[PDB]
Amino acid sequence: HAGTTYIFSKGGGQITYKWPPNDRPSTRADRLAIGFSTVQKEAVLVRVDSSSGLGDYLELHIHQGKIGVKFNVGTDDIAIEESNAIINDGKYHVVRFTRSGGNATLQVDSWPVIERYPAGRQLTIFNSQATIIIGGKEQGQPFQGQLSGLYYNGLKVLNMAAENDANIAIVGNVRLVGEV
Repeated sequence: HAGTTYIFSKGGGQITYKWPPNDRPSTRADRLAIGFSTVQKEAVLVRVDSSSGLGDYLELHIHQGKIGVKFNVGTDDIAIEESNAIINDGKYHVVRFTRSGGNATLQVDSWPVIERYPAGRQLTIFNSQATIIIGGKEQGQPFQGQLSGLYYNGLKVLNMAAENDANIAIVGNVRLVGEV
């Protein structure tokens, strides 16, 4: 757990980043990386939502102990997961996700990179990204454990929450881990 770390405990918590109203980005490619440790079978770690009216979203989650990402940029819901192993063993792991149009890439630690190409052709842009929600409380599947080194398209969100950014709001059972 390098860099800034936060712990989510009994009851769940949430760190929310809101882009200012006239600065919501639209992207053709996305980069998401985060460090975590948990023993949960089910939970939503990170979710990026487009503004109201659009269905675009991106969600990093754990289902039956397996870490995966599901996104939608206008066409179908695309899912990619590292279902080989399990990652809810209480140990520290790193997950990297990449998106190029409707194609994706996912890699846990140093295991084999997983490449997913939807058979059905898809739209290409993650339009009007409005919020980055960390903790899964709002999605109804609170994360319990540690998250650190969150990187989303150039934004080091956890550092921003620790550097007390104006566009960040922290709520619930979430604590900033002090440091060495």
